[PDB]
Amino acid sequence: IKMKSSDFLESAEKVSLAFHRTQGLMIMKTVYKGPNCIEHNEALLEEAKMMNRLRHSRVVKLLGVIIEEGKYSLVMEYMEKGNLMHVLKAEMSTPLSVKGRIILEIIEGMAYLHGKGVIHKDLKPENILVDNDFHIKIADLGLASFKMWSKLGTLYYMAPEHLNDVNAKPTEKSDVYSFAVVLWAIFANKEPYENAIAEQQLIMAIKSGNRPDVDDLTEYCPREIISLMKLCWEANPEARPTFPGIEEKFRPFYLSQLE
Amino acid sequence: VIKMKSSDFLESAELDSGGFGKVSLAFHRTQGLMIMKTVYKIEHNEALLEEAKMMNRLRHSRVVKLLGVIIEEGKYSLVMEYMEKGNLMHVLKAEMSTPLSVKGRIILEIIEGMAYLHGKGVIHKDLKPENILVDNDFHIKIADLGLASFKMWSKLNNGTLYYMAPEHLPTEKSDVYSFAVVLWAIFANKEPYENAIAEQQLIMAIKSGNRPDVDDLTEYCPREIISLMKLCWEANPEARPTFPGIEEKFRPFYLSQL
Ligand SMILES: O=[N+]([O-])c1ccc2[nH]c(Cc3ccccc3)nc2c1
Ligand SMILES: O=[N+]([O-])c1ccc2[nH]c(Cc3ccccc3)nc2c1
Repeated sequence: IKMKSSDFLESAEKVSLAFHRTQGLMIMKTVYKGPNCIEHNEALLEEAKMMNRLRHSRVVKLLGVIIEEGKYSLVMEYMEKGNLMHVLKAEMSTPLSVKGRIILEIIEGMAYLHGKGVIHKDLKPENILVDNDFHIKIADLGLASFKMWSKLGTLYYMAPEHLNDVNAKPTEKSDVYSFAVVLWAIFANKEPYENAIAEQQLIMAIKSGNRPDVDDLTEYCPREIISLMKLCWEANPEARPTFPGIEEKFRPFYLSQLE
Repeated sequence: VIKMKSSDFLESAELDSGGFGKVSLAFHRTQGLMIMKTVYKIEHNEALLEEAKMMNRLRHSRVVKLLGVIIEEGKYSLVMEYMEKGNLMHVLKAEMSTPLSVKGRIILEIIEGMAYLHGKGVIHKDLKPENILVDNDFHIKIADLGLASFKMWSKLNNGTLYYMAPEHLPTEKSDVYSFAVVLWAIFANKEPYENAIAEQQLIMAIKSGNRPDVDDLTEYCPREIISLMKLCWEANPEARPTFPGIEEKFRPFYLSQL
C-alpha cells in the first residue's frame, strides 16, 4: 500500500490536491515535512495498515502512504463537493430526500465503524465528506484514532459526560450524541450555538442539559427526525440508542417517507 | 570563556523529539559527541549571552550542564552534553520492567535537581518527562530543552499542557504541580489524559479539578507516593508543598522502604 512523492504533481494548497501520475486525482495530507529524524516508522506503517482494514462505501479509504526521508503523507480518495458543512452553506438549499440519504449513509458508516470496534471521537460535519451527487463518506481528519500519526468548534459535538471529565473512556454512545448535533446542523444549514457569549458558559450550560435551538428547525424538518436527535442528545448515555438501533427504524422511514 | 564556533564541529544531525527533544546531535572536533540546540537561523546579544552564562552557572549532578554557545552571523545555538538513552518517557516505554527501587532513585534525583534550581532562583517553567534526560546507568538530569524558563532565549525561538499548573493554563509552586504529574507518568509508563480529544476540553477539565487517572497506576505505585502526587496537584498552590519540604520526607522514605 506504499507510494512515492515523485508520483504526484504540484497540487493546490498540508491538505493538497494530489494528481497522481497514472491513477489520477486524490487528496494528500502531508503530516510531517522536515529534517529526517523520525525513528518510529514501524508503528506508523502498522497503524496505516490498521486503518487500511477499514473498508466501506460510506467510509473514507486510505489509498496509500508515503514514508520517505523528509516527508510523511496519508493519501486518501478525493470527494468532489468537500465537507458537509460546506455543502449545506452552499447557495443552493438541498432537498429533504437528499438529506435523508446523507443521514442514512452516516448511520451505515458509523455502524460499520462500531462493528469494527472503532469509536469515532470527533464526529462532525467537517469529517463528513461529500461526492458529486451527494453521497457521503466519514473521515477522521484530526487522526484522533491514530496515536502515532498524531505524534507527528469540536466542543459543540462533544457529549456532556466527556466535558470536564477527560478520563472517561469513549463508548458507542459518545458519538451518538455527536450524531444528534450533526442532525440539527443538517436541517439548520449552519453550526449550532451561535448566540453564546462565553465558551465556558456554553460548556457548563451544555453539561446541565442545554441543546441547540429546535425552534429554528421545526419548519424544515419532519417530526420523526426531531425526536431522533433529542433521543440521541440525551444527557444520560444509556438513554441514547445504538447505531444499529437507529438504522433499524430510520431505514424503513427513509425508504417509505423520503424515497 | 564559554564561546564556540560552528567550525568547531564536523557534522550535525537532527534527533527525534519524541526521544531526545528538539535537538541535533553534533560532533566536536576535539571533544566528541555533544547535543546542539540551534534556536534560530545584534538585537538582544547582551541579554542572550548573559542568560547563557546564567545556565553555565547551573552545576549540579542532577542538572544539565551547558558546554558552550554559538553566536555568529545569523545563527544562535546552545551546546550541552550528550545523554544517550534520551528523555525519561522514551526510556520508560522501551524499558518494560523498570523496578520500584530505580523509579524511587529517579524521583529522589528529580527532587534533588529541582531544589537546587530553586536554590539558584531558577523556576522551571516547563517541567515534564521530555525534559528529564537519562544517562547510561539510569541517573537523571533536568533540562529545559524548550528554554521556557529563560526569558530571552525562549523569545528568540518564537507536551506542556499536561504538566502546566491550572493557574497558568510563575511561582515556586508552579513546577511542584508539574512534578506531581511526572510522578504519575513515572509509574504509569505513559503520558496522562490519553482519552482527551480536544485542547480546550482538556484546559477546562483540568481547571475544574480533573487529574490523571490513578486507577491506571494503583498496583505498581506505593501509597505514600500517591499521597505525594495528590498533595502536589492540589488546585490551591498554597496547599502544595515545597521541594525542600518534599526532599525531607522522601529521602528517608527512599532509604528505608525502596
Ligand atoms: O489523512 N487523513 O486525514 C485520513 C486518512 C485516511 C482516513 N481514513 C479515514 C476513515 C476513518 C478511520 C478511522 C476512524 C474514522 C474514520 N479517515 C481518514 C483520514
Ligand atoms: O540546549 N539546550 O536547550 C539547553 C542547554 C543547557 C541547558 N541547561 C538546562 C538546565 C535547566 C535550566 C532551566 C530550568 C531547568 C533546567 N537546560 C538546558 C537546555
